[PDB]
Amino acid sequence: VSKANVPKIDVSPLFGDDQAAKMRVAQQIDAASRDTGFFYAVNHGINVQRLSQKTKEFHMSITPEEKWDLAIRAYNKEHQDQVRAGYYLSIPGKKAVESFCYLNPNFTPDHPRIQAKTPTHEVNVWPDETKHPGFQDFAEQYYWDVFGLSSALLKGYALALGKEENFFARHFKPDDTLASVVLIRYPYLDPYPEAAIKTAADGTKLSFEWHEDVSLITVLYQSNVQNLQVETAAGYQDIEADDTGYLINCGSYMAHLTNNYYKAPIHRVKWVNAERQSLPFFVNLGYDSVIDPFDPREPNGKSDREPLSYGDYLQNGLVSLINKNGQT
Ligand SMILES: CC(C)[C@@H](NC(=O)[C@H](CS)NC(=O)CCC[C@H](N)C(=O)O)C(=O)O
Repeated sequence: VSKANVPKIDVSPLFGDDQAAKMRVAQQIDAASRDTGFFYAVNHGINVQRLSQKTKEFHMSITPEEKWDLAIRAYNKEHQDQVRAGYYLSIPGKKAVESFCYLNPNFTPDHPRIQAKTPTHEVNVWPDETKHPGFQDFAEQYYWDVFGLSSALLKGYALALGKEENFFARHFKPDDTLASVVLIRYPYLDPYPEAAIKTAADGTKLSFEWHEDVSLITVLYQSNVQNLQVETAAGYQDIEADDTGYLINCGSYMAHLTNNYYKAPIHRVKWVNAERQSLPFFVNLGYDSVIDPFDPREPNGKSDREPLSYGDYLQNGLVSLINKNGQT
């Protein structure tokens, strides 16, 4: 099995005012986006050591009682309004992975989208402060940190495509973004449940099958355990781990709006029996956000693709991924 070319891109110029330097960053984003579709963002400014430490303390201290109280409706029939946000339970002997998902901290009972009961919008559920002191404050602060990184990356993608730097970012707003953080625990287990291992067509043991991401872009932290593979025409290639950087790739909404000029890379998660963390931030826009598709390969940029509302995209995409690859 070969190794994918995943460049490390210093994204620090995207936080600054040196326009030529931002253009050199954009060129590197463009080149990675048209090759394997992945790159590591380095010099990103986020304290990933603290992220990893506070996530670990959470995963290792939460109890079965608390997991039921936080569970999404797939695991608790009482929580009919928790489709996205809350706890995704493991099943001993059957399902190894478990995770906690939270959304925009600004979705409160008073928020107009929550009052209108708009699909894909939910109010976050949190554990008890006295049992997990500081966890919610940390988690909400992390949301806005990674929001800020993601904003800057979106300026890079816009410049890469020949657009003004706010082309995407203007639709990525603290008041209405559907972006989510997921804090995923992949446990070490001995014996490891066979039901939690999937076998690929090519014989590879997997934790999660091939997919395109449901996102504009995906901004991922992982601990230093190799697990991801990306599909190329010549087969799947291993993505090397780097627990100092954020791994970035496009989701299928970027592919839609660029007429597949920036493909959403197909990737999958290999089975590794190792205790690790996978902490994606899915960059979603607002429910009513629509970006007119264009084709950068054409002088005039004309595209025949229909504009697609981000809310409709996301609603269908999340369900399709569950149907295709299973409830996580
Ligand atoms: C590879 C990582 C991104 C991670 N995979 C994942 O998180 C997988 C594939 S991209 N993603 C999902 O299941 C979508 C979760 C969406 C979330 N519930 C929400 O409501 O917004 C993993 O480690 O399995």
